[PDB]
Amino acid sequence: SDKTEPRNEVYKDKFKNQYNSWHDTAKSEELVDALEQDPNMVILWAGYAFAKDYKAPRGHMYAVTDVRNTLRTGAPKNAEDGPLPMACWSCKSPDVPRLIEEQGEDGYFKGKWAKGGPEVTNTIGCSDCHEKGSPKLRISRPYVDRALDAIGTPFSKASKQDKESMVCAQCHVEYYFEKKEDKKGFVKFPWDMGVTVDQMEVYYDGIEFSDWTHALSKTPMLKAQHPEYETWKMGIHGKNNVSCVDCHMPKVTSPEGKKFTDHKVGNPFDRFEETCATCHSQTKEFLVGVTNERKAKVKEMKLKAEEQLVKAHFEAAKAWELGATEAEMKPILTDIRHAQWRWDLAIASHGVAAHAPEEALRVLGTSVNKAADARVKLAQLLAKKGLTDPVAIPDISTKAKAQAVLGMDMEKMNAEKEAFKKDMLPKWDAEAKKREATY
Amino acid sequence: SDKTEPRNEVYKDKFKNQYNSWHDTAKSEELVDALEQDPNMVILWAGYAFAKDYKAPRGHMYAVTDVRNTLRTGAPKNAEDGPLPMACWSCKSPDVPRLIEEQGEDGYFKGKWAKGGPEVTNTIGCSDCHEKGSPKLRISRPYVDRALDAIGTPFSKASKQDKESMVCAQCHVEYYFEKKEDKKGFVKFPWDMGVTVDQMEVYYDGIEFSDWTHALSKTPMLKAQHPEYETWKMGIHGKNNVSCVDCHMPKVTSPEGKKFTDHKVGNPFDRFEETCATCHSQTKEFLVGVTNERKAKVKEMKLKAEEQLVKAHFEAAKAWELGATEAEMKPILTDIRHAQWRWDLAIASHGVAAHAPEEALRVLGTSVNKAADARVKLAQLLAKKGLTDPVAIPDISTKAKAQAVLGMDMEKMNAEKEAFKKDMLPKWDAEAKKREATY
Ligand code: HEC
Ligand code: HEC
Ligand code: HEC
Ligand code: HEC
Ligand code: HEC
Ligand code: HEC
Ligand code: HEC
Ligand code: HEC
Ligand code: HEC
Ligand code: HEC
Ligand SMILES: [Ca+2]
Ligand SMILES: [Ca+2]
Repeated sequence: SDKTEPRNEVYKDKFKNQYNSWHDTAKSEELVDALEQDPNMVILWAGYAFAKDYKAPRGHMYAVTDVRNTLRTGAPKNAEDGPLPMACWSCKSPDVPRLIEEQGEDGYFKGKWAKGGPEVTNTIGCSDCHEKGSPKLRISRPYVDRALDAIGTPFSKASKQDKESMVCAQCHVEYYFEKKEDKKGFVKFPWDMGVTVDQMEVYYDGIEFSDWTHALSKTPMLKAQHPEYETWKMGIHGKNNVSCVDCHMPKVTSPEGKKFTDHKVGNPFDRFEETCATCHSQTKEFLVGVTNERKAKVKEMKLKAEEQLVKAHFEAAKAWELGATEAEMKPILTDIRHAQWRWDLAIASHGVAAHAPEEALRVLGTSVNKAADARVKLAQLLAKKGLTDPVAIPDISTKAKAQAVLGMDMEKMNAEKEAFKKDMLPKWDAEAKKREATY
Repeated sequence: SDKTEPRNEVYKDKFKNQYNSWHDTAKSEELVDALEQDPNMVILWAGYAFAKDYKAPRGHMYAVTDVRNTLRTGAPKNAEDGPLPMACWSCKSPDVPRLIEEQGEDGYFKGKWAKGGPEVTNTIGCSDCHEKGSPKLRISRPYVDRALDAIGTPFSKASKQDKESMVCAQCHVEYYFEKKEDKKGFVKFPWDMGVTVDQMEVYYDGIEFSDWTHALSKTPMLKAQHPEYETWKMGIHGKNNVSCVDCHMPKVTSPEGKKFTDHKVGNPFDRFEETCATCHSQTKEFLVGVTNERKAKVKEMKLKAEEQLVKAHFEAAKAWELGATEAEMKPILTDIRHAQWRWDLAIASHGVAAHAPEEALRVLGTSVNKAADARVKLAQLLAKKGLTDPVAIPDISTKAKAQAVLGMDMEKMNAEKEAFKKDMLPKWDAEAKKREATY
């Protein structure tokens, strides 16, 4: 393109060190089946693509295999097969700013996932955060800019230290999918109101948005996704503009002598003597062991906010199954909507504990003061509908008992996924070999 | 007798720095009626001491003025009288070690409150932290050094920072008088498990202790009384050995030029240098935004905890009035005791917004999660009992409107105290100067 290059090896030389640390984002390769880890989420996302494959994020060289080989996109056969629209790339490849340059936005967006599938082939790449070649940094998706001009802080008109955290937040944020036909599958950041879990919840609620309808309690359920920049602005780090780069891209020196920026983006503790060493008088073993303590006072309340949530869908699933009305089930599924939305947001980023854990726990607190306002109103209605006992909760100890409790054909899913893994995928990588070897 | 000195005023001249600062705790008379400002404590401390009178904690020259006055203490007619016992003078004056060091603890706590009326007069001061004349921090109390010996850190160990925060730890702690016949009336701190909210729970339980049986929900209630050390131990500076002295007793520089520790104990922002300045490099008002944002996240979740509890107490007098057996209301009532305990600890130290906020929020979170399990249990139960429309809560909007909901004659509580504040108090102040003549 005029503006965007996606072939990531053109810069292996002429940016020698900065390239090979960007390859060290293949130094973190581990499927973390967080559906087998916390099988109480199979049951809370009861009726979404998440009941099928949630994983902790791994390296940055895997953004393209993973967005393919996750059970959340199935075995498509045609260029509209597959449930999820195109825009499920967006945050995986410089083959996204490339194709927003070449067809406006709309030409990228409208269309199912696999249609543009043989066109995204590079992993997360250089011209994503940077200009073409140039050492400068750009925003290479136009919604991200449109989204800043809603919170207050335009890219070019905001300090270098501001920008340090930005280009991290073209991707790592929370997003819906614009339901109008003129925006048929755009990405868009729900900031507009603000970014407290309270301000977002009030936004979506104006536009009665639903990512799905809870296939257990029939609640208009919201799905929080990677709220990184959005929680980072609440932690006393980001209260003083500790950049996203200041920790996850630590400006190191070469064996030889000159300073670059390490482009491996892993755990800032792999480069402690380099990241959080530089702004502190502490030791590691002290600071790491204190982050592993926050990483568990967030863990415990994450669970005793789910146990009231499972115990509520089923305390609502019964409420349906005695025939309650819409009129009756209104302000219950209002509460369950909110109570689970707060639970998702507070811990939909795997580092709210590191980044802003004070706000983690207040959110998780109001995700229970709501679930309460539900399970009270769900048992008072189970009374005036003739139940006075409490509802049972079947064996959801494994992922495979909780997945199978939903009548899911998790076999026909796996069957076709590693079928299409070894059937279409050879083509997408080959048909793109064709064109993208001609520049 | 030898090691104490009740008049800290006898050293006014060898230390005018250490005494004219010490004396400025009296430049602090903001008395806020924390029941005029939350009628939902009234209901939560229903049938207990602080149903009558809770106040702000003002400066130290008032503790023997405040504890002579807080309607909790009541109106003894002689000194075989009084609602409360000895161990209330424990933390309110220097006359206190002068009593254990004349006869021992047996001889102290075995008594009524107004038994030792005109024996404790001089308000808080020197020999409560010091060796008579010596500018050194001894532990004036013995129940302290026995609890400190039960957490593995007696006073001898104590790197000079540990020490520093231990002499605040004799009075700024969570305490219970003991019930058992042989250690009867003695103060005891519940650290045997111990320091944390969860660790004082296993203790206060396994041993079957109960500050009072609630008058609405007929719960065996628990009081949580101003724990600073324990919350402070969990806060970030706690984990960095940043003694209570740094923030509240900075080293203010003399008018002559000396550099003496400030003995006016109060605010770290009525001294933003010497305090926060020696560590954190931001403006006085940036670091004041935080501790207030952090203060009113707790205020939101604290109130959204009393939110449930106040309901669940009335949700329990009905289920009693609708006639329940003891055997029904059993686990429902232990949850209540577990809710309004974790809540009360989370928010008893008039500034845990500042010390560990993250821990008050997790603790405040567990409260609402534990009140939540109770109300469903109360919901199903009141349902089998002919109640299905939700339990109604009456106007409890002011102190004096909620105080008169629990039936309380504040005139025959104010009248009996406007005589005790007029008669039997300059009658103690009389024999004060008499017993203080023999010095
Ligand atoms: C040693 C363990 C401490 C004791 C005992 C107390 N604190 Fe603190 N302190 C600090 C701040 C920033 C505040 C904010 C005051 C407010 O806005 O309410 C406080 C306040 C208190 C209070 C309440 C104040 C009042 O009643 O007006 C009490 C009872 C109290 N402190 C006791 C700062 C710090 C600090 C700096 C890191 C430390 C180590 C402590 N406080 C520790 C103690
Ligand atoms: C810019 C807003 C970012 C982004 C996009 C991320 N961070 Fe952080 N983070 C820091 C530390 C010490 C951890 C602990 C890691 C662990 O315990 O495993 C994290 C956590 C993350 C993760 C999860 C790691 C993983 O493998 O998933 C991610 C994806 C992440 N962060 C992205 C340190 C900091 C930090 C200091 C508190 C700041 C500021 C940032 N990171 C900023 C960002
Ligand atoms: C930018 C706004 C993104 C869009 C649009 C989509 N994803 Fe993403 N993805 C993004 C981030 C910041 C991360 C890592 C953080 C995390 O908490 O996971 C990911 C990761 C994934 C993964 C791997 C983990 C997993 O869930 O298995 C998958 C499979 C994935 N993303 C799929 C996916 C789909 C189906 C999308 C369309 C809804 C999609 N992503 C959009 C950033 C962004
Ligand atoms: C987004 C996740 C990035 C990817 C992928 C790559 N880089 Fe990058 N790089 C990124 C940022 C936000 C910065 C900070 C620059 C600054 O000083 O503000 C950098 C650093 C650079 C620079 C300039 C400064 C430096 O430290 O070297 C250049 C010229 C650079 N990186 C080049 C580069 C190339 C060629 C990459 C593909 C191999 C690459 N980076 C990966 C963000 C991201
Ligand atoms: C869109 C191209 C992204 C941009 C720009 C940034 N990140 Fe991201 N990241 C993205 C995805 C889709 C994933 C999923 C990983 C997977 O394969 O499932 C990730 C992952 C991370 C991780 C985890 C890395 C690890 O070793 O586990 C981190 C720490 C991370 N991302 C941080 C991060 C930072 C700090 C960024 C600004 C430089 C950044 N990312 C940009 C997508 C995208
Ligand atoms: C300079 C750019 C910093 C780096 C690198 C890290 N932190 Fe930090 N931290 C910084 C500031 C300005 C503050 C505010 C306190 C102050 O002294 O002004 C902090 C505060 C913390 C906290 C407490 C609050 C929280 O968000 O949990 C922690 C736990 C903390 N810092 C830890 C930490 C660690 C382990 C780091 C390396 C990964 C780290 N910080 C980086 C500035 C900077
Ligand atoms: C028991 C003898 C105490 C010891 C030891 C310390 N304090 Fe105290 N403090 C005590 C009482 C009974 C009160 C309230 C008095 C009243 O009239 O209501 C206080 C008050 C404070 C305050 C608030 C003072 C103000 O100006 O508002 C603070 C900030 C405080 N206490 C802190 C503190 C510290 C850090 C101590 C150890 C150095 C300490 N106190 C000792 C009782 C006792
Ligand atoms: C030392 C372990 C104490 C004992 C025993 C008692 N209290 Fe005290 N009190 C103490 C502190 C550290 C504070 C400040 C925190 C707060 O919540 O205010 C207080 C506060 C008071 C006050 C001021 C207003 C009020 O809280 O009602 C009074 C009047 C008071 N305390 C009196 C009092 C009584 C009657 C006690 C026996 C039940 C008692 N205190 C116990 C420290 C300690
Ligand atoms: C506990 C609440 C205290 C009471 C009561 C009094 N002071 Fe104190 N003293 C206190 C602290 C925290 C320290 C710090 C020791 C250090 O190393 O900094 C001290 C020390 C002193 C000193 C030493 C001089 C100095 O370094 O400031 C003196 C002369 C002293 N204390 C005298 C003193 C007097 C006369 C008091 C009654 C008017 C008094 N102290 C009360 C804490 C406490
Ligand atoms: C040196 C003795 C300190 C004084 C005086 C104060 N603080 Fe502190 N602070 C100190 C340390 C060693 C740390 C750990 C992280 C770091 O590397 O600096 C902190 C951290 C904070 C935090 C964040 C965590 C929290 O408990 O909320 C805040 C908000 C903070 N510091 C502010 C603060 C204020 C307002 C102070 C005056 C009362 C203050 N600190 C005193 C060290 C020291
Ligand atoms: Ca969304
Ligand atoms: Ca108690």
